[PDB]
Amino acid sequence: AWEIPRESLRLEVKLGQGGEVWMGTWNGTTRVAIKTLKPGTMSPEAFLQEAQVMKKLRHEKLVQLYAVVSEEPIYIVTEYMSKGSLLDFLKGEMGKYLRLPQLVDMAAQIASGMAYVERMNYVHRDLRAANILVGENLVCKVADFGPIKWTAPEAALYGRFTIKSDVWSFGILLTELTTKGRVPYPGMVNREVLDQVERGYRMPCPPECPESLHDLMCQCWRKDPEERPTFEYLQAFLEDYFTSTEPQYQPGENL
Amino acid sequence: AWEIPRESLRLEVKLGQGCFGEVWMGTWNGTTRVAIKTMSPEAFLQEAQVMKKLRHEKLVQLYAVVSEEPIYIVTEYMSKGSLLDFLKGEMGKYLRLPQLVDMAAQIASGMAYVERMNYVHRDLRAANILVGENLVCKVADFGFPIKWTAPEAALYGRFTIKSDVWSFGILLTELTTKGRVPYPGMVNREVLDQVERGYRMPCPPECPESLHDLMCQCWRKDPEERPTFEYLQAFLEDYFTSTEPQYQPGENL
Ligand SMILES: Cc1nc(Nc2ncc(C(=O)Nc3cccc(NC(=O)c4cccc(C(F)(F)F)c4)c3)s2)cc(N2CCN(CCO)CC2)n1
Ligand SMILES: Cc1nc(Nc2ncc(C(=O)Nc3cccc(NC(=O)c4cccc(C(F)(F)F)c4)c3)s2)cc(N2CCN(CCO)CC2)n1
Repeated sequence: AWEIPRESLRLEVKLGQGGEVWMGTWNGTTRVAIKTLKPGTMSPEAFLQEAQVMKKLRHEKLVQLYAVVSEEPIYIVTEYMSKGSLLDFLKGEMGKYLRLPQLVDMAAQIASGMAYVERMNYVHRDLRAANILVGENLVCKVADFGPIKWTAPEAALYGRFTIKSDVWSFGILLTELTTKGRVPYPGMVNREVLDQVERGYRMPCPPECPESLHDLMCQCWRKDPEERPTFEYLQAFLEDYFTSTEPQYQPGENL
Repeated sequence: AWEIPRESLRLEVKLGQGCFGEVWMGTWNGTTRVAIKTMSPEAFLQEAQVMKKLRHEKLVQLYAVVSEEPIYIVTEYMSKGSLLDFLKGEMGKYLRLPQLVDMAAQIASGMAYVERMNYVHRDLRAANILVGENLVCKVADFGFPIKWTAPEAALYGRFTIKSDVWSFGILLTELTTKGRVPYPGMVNREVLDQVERGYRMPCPPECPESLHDLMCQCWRKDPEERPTFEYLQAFLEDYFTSTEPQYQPGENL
């Protein structure tokens, strides 16, 4: 039903490697993003399993599936995000100019997309800035390109991947936004992280970040997954942040 | 007259910050739990002078004051904090319409006294309402909230008890939406222009039409067409018998 011929697609510029992700034109008018599969690395039935997930999910804050190519090489066609990954965006030229009102709005958009995933009873399992795509007018959309520092302890240790383990990951994503794409738990290795978070270690409040936003991060990092907040609460809290939580917020040198 | 030495009060835990000072939880004479508030000294002490004249059960009661700088305005302690934080927090999901209407009835009672005393609050909203034990709500003042202010008070500075009624209508949306910011998606600029052309917030989800009609009565273009807090108090106290006798609890209200 979602099938289209290869003749309609024209791969123009390569964006990432691993298969690989391209920027092209569908039917010679619509600018699209094409994720190709390198044969041998993964079977076509296992690669199209991701598109099966995208067929059931439809929201303004999720990367929208456009079409699929069942003939090898396998193509998964989606909408094009002009600014790339949130991680590269935060690390790049734009990072210096982004302040807390922009970063909280981006966080509110991600929380909205994840609030849909919550309602649909789906689990992302790899929520991070690298899996968030940025477009025009600071539009952020939840994606998956295919991460112990971002994974909840029960999910990393006992494989208990839930929407509450995604909430934990969203808490880590908040540190990425407030540190301008810096890797969580700086100086700590994957083994050091897993053992310290069990003993109750949590990342301290990032510099220039208000305590109220770090409290929200700490709510996302509660040992008991059931005690963690919903993405519905996170969306509402982040949308209303500069009126209800920080009305006396003053811009600084970085945040 | 209300004066007490500095050695009596002890500031233990910081509750709030910003504005002119800070709200602190402490102990007065080492027996009773109190709240202490740390602009010219004559301007800050003027707030405590107003509190000396206002005495009501649904108003934060003034206990003591320190005249010389640094000034310490001592009041009663509200264990649950601001109504906004209370609604936004863990308690929000459990609060239904009978509780929220009872809370609104208590705020209307406090504001009914304010009305009788010919006083104007000027900043009535959930952030200036404090919650205690057994859902006791008391009117407070922590010191622009255009979304809560009436058009005549925002544009022409015509601050009255009728403009406080407008603010109470917005507070009713805060209660029924569980602390959500009014006029969602709208900025203070497009709020003033839309409200002037006649725009009013629609009925919140699961909220009865009868409570939205009361919100709209508080939001009448002509301030003298707005109801009294005495009417608002009586309407909310009798709500589940006179207005909604066949009310059934839902998923959120
Ligand atoms: C790597 C990259 N991608 C860019 N844009 C993209 N737009 C869409 C992309 C993409 O990954 N599309 C795609 C293709 C196939 C499948 C998928 N699926 C998903 O991402 C996916 C999978 C499962 C679930 C979900 C969801 F929504 F639930 F969370 C999503 C997504 S990648 C731009 C860019 N830029 C850097 C280069 N500059 C300059 C020009 O070269 C432009 C910005 N760099
Ligand atoms: C900010 C905050 N205040 C709390 N409790 C409070 N109780 C009283 C407070 C207070 O503002 N007291 C105070 C001190 C000095 C002056 C004033 N005055 C007024 O508020 C005032 C001034 C003028 C007029 C009016 C009136 F009534 F007409 F409207 C009122 C009030 S603040 C608790 C709390 N929390 C609840 C639990 N804790 C942790 C417990 O360990 C965290 C949050 N958070």
